[PDB]
Amino acid sequence: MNFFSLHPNVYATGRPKGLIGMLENVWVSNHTPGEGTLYLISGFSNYNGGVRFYETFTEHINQGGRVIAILGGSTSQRLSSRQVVEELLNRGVEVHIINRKRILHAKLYGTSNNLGESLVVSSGNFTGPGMSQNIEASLLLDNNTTQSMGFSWNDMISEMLNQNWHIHNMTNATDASPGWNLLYDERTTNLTLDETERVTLIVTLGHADTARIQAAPGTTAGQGTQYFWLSKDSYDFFPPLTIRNRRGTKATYSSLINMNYIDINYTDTQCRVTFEAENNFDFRLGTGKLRYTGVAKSNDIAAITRVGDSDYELRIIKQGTPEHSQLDPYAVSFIGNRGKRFGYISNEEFGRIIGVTF
Amino acid sequence: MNFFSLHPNVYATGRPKGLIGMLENVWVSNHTPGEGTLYLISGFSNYNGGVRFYETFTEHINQGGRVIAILGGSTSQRLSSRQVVEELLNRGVEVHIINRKRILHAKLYGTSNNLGESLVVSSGNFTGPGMSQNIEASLLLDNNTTQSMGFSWNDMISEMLNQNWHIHNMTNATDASPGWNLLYDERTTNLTLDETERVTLIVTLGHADTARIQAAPGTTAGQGTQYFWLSKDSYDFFPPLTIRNRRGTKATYSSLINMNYIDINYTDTQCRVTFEAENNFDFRLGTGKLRYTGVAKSNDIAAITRVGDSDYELRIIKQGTPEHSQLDPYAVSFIGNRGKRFGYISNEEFGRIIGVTF
Repeated sequence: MNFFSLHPNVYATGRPKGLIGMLENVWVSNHTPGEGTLYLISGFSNYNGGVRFYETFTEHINQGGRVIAILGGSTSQRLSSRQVVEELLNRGVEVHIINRKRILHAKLYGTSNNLGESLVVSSGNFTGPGMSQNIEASLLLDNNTTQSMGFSWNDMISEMLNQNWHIHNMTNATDASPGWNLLYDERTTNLTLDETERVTLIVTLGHADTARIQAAPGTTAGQGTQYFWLSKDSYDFFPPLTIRNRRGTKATYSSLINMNYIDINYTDTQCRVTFEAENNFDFRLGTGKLRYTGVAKSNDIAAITRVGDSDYELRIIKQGTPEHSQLDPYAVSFIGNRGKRFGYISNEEFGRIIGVTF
Repeated sequence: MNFFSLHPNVYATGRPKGLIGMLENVWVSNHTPGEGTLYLISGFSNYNGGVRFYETFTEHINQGGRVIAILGGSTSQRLSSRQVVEELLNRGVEVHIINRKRILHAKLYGTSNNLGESLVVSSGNFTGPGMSQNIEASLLLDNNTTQSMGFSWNDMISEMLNQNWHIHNMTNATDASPGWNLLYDERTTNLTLDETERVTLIVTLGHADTARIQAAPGTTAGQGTQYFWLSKDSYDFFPPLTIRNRRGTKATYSSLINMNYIDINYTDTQCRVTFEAENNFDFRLGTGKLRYTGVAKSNDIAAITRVGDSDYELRIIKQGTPEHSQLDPYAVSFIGNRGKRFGYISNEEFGRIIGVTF
């Protein structure tokens, strides 16, 4: 069967609700690890664009499969990052970088094996924004439809490799490989946060989020892991999630960020945001600094405002207050199964609503 | 039948070789003017992105159909131009601009008519580069495929307009509409021509191109409209083609450029480049300044080198010469029945073939 999605959460004809969902179909739900070849073609790429799938690629390759990535690169434009490429190569992905005045602009993903070809054509790059909040269209075609059309990955990739283009095969790259100069460094960011990044995440809180916050100081009810559970698809809202779990543990990808907890007048400069890549793909924010403080309870909202690449402010928006009534409608998308919702709002307008100039 | 293309001329499952071909299909070959609705959704748009299809839309609207365009806008990023939006509005197109921090990034085109829904999903924006030399993937789904999978334009568009996005309806807008601030002016360009634009078009010349150049001075054989017929899809190689013919013999779209005719040491500051939108969707260069000069013959090559946004150099590369033997293989795309070919080469590579530093 074939599927179409316009994400985030706008329109979908079936089960897959966006690019992540389409790739989950072709690379997870309808794929056997180790069979054939996974393909990813994307003009732009960054680290958080791949966190959902690095483990997928690793198991596929560990089970005898191949992964081929063809990504854009440039000395004068930020297309694909060193970080994403480092990571793909380290998993055994075969990575080719195309350098061309008119860029590789295509975004195509899928698989080829003995059974047939699957194909996802998208507007979404293999980037955090492509996988998250950009308004993106994606179309998945199944084996029967690609067969009837005559589509072949092998034939297409063979043609791409015979155009005279400047294509750098980075598989087995060393430090000397000139392909590195086509890849930008995610750690290089502008002095001030771009206007497009100046947003606040609004999320409703539940009993998991707040039990240990409400717990009387020092009581056992307050003990244990204290997280705010955030949306599964927050790839674009956080810096590169490059901090990894210890060997032998479930795979996670994290960043340390500055979290200015406004309600207790305290900045945690080691606040951890974590993507759980071998559980249920949740984002979780380590909010242990709020343990026992009482600052939040179920049905309150957390407003997490991004003010720098890695700088954030957290405010509790208390239920039954005017601010909560104006912000609760912005949490439009459901997370999990107990009524949690989230969404984003500009900092400009969040501010307007709470009385703050950012 | 469904079709897939990776353009320019890389891979294709079927007759359509690129996005223009796909759009020709859904909007022209399999369409009755005035029946139902044509749809265009594109994050980025510019004037040359639309020249192939402005008359198509005009005819469709004149025969009682609708065209709906939803385009990206931004005060700080060159998303959609004032020029393309004005042109679409002038034809009766209903244009909507989305202002969102995470932008409208989708590119999807098609129709809803009596036969059902047709859908093209692409990487290619409604821009010169998207329609020409960017490496773009495009997928066209026929009425049976869209019906089976459950895709509906009206349901999708309805959802898009109920997201609480900042969408500016530009139809019958005041000049005070905030929407206007979300468009950029295509007349404004970089201080210097970007490296990505620094390219030369190579074209083989035939009898029609040179008859009047070879004609004896003052004879009727040298009179009449004098053109080089250049290419078929050079939408990104020229400036916005916003000079129109009223009705003409047929609709055309032109720009005045500076053409330095290197072989006669003369710069024409009013050289007209013209795209013919009615007959065969061709680019022609007005080379009347060469009439009766003898500087070119059939089987010679013309090289047109872009050296600024509106500045070009023309050189005749004489057959039999080593430069001609070296440049000839760059002319890889056939135009018309008679052997004419054209293609692009970087100014850097061209400079090195002809011993010139650009």
